[PDB]
Amino acid sequence: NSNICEVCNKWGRLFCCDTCPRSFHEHCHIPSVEANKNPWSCIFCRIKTIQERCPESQSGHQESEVLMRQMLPEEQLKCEFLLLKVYCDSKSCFFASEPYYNREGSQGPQKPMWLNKVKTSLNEQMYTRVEGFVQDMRLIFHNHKEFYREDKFTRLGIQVQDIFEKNFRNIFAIQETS
Ligand SMILES: [Zn+2]
Ligand SMILES: [Zn+2]
Ligand SMILES: [Zn+2]
Repeated sequence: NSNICEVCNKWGRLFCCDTCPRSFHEHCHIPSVEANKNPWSCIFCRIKTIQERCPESQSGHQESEVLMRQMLPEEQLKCEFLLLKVYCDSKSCFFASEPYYNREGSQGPQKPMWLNKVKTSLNEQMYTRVEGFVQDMRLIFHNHKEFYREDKFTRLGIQVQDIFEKNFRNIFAIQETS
């Protein structure tokens, strides 16, 4: 197995996947690495299994159909994996914890949002459809773009949104378009 966390790329107290060489800090894996379970399979492996069981799940889908899906166990897992893929980028640090807003010429957003809040919301089964999860994720980046206006720091929101959107299209097998 790897000797660094797949998510944050640091060593430490690591839990090793039994079916692939990845390793994880306890609270870097989503969901948090389970207490017992021998063997244990990581989220990457669990997602691969879904695909392998239903090859047709990789045919193209419309975004509007995906968003309306209820959060049954497979869709719960897919959103946990998509959230984890965002944390995998180091620029997620900017969006992880609760933001505050005090900048001359700007007003903070009406509905602040951050990654750890989405993480808690998934853990607590607060989303009933994929749409709820995707709306809160996109809100993170939209709040950032609006607040930072023409400061070059706005780009960090474009960058992490692009990681989110690419991973959304991959995980949920969104139909490719030009
Ligand atoms: Zn880690
Ligand atoms: Zn694995
Ligand atoms: Zn099938």
